[PDB]
Amino acid sequence: MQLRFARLSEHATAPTRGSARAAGYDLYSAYDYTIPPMEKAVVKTDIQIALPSGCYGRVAPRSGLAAKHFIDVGAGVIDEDYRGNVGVVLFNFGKEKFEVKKGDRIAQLICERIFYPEIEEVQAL
Amino acid sequence: MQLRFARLSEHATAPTRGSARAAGYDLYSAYDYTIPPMEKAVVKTDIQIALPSGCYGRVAPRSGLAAKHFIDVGAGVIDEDYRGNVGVVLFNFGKEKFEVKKGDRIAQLICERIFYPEIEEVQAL
Amino acid sequence: MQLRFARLSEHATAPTRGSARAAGYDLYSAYDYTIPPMEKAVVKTDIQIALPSGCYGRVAPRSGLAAKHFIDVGAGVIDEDYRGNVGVVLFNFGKEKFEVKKGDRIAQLICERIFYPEIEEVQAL
Ligand SMILES: CC(C)(CCCOCn1ccc(=O)[nH]c1=O)NS(=O)(=O)c1ccccc1
Ligand SMILES: CC(C)(CCCOCn1ccc(=O)[nH]c1=O)NS(=O)(=O)c1ccccc1
Ligand SMILES: CC(C)(CCCOCn1ccc(=O)[nH]c1=O)NS(=O)(=O)c1ccccc1
Ligand SMILES: [Mg+2]
Ligand SMILES: [Mg+2]
Ligand SMILES: [Mg+2]
Ligand SMILES: [Mg+2]
Ligand SMILES: [Mg+2]
Ligand SMILES: [Mg+2]
Repeated sequence: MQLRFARLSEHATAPTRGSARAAGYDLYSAYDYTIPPMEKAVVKTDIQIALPSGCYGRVAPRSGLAAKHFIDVGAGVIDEDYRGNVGVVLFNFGKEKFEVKKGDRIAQLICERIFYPEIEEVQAL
Repeated sequence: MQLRFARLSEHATAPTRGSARAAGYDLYSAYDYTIPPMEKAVVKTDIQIALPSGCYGRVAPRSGLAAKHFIDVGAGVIDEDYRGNVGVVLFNFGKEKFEVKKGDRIAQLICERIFYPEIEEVQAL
Repeated sequence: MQLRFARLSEHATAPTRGSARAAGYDLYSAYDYTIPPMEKAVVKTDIQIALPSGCYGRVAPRSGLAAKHFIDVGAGVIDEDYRGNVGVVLFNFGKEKFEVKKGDRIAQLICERIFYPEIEEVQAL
């Protein structure tokens, strides 16, 4: 039932959630990145996570980066069994480069509840 | 279990959902906006919402605006305890300006079920 | 319940999920498409789906197409009662054209659990 994580390097920061009813934990960059205009980057967090059973982890955008700096998050579907280093794919749609520094919050991680259905083909629904 | 909302000005339109089984309620703009090509705008609904317990409110794209006009929704994670004016971050990736008129539907609001886990750091998963 | 689907033409490919704990089933293009830089396309799968009760179907990005080729998915909210041809709205934000060949996996379908709340207006929350 808890979200567990481990730091893969000392550059990682433990994810935080200030409000008890916020949808997501903050994810912090482990490194500095410069993302030119209309360009993408995979920002490494250097953490691995073990999500609660019954959800996947969605890497979702922070609201202020989106509205103020035209930053979006691509990809974003972390499967329940993924134990690698969590990467945030950021898209910079703004006309200026966007700087990430180590320790900056750059996305949030949401435990999205889903079904894992078996699939069946039929002739017509 | 219901979704409650209040109008913050008389320009607001109550969200609607025509089908009992549609994923989202329609969100309507409270104002006119002109969003140039490759630009973004924060479109105010002038409503506040109180989402049902156990979900967050995802502001998600309308399907036709995306396929027909290349409009996408940025940000989009409204925490369950957010009581301010609901804003829709629209991105216009088309080659022509996109007009929003007051009263237009410009996104949909989905009650996405999530866990709110506690977090635990371990040395290694 | 299960996810049922039917092929609407012989060009469709049954969706697949390699891992038991992957969040989504891969969706396959039924046709070739060439998506120029900064353009979008509606890629038809020629399948119809019947999603389990209690979810909508989100068309979500494949992680590799996003990080390696700057491909994103627009629209993406398939209501639980939709019985038409599933279309994937791909956005190519890359500097080079992106080729979809028939039979290529171009998105994933996630059964995102949601509430279907009734709506109530109040004077102020
Ligand atoms: C094996 C792949 C496809 C996925 C590896 C990461 O899988 C987990 N995962 C999935 C989505 C995501 O956004 N972040 C993340 O950490 N490699 S990659 O294309 O280079 C890529 C790296 C980081 C983030 C997204 C994609
Ligand atoms: C305090 C902030 C970060 C968020 C205030 C709104 O938070 C609730 N919220 C969150 C996501 C969203 O898409 N819409 C919304 O109404 N301010 S802002 O950057 O200007 C911004 C306003 C509207 C939408 C997105 C961002
Ligand atoms: C009636 C419409 C609005 C929606 C018809 C498809 O509704 C189901 N649906 C919804 C979201 C989605 O991404 N794919 C999909 O198949 N027509 S359309 O704008 O041309 C469009 C077609 C395919 C995908 C997105 C949009
Ligand atoms: Mg170092
Ligand atoms: Mg700023
Ligand atoms: Mg997006
Ligand atoms: Mg139109
Ligand atoms: Mg969800
Ligand atoms: Mg490739």
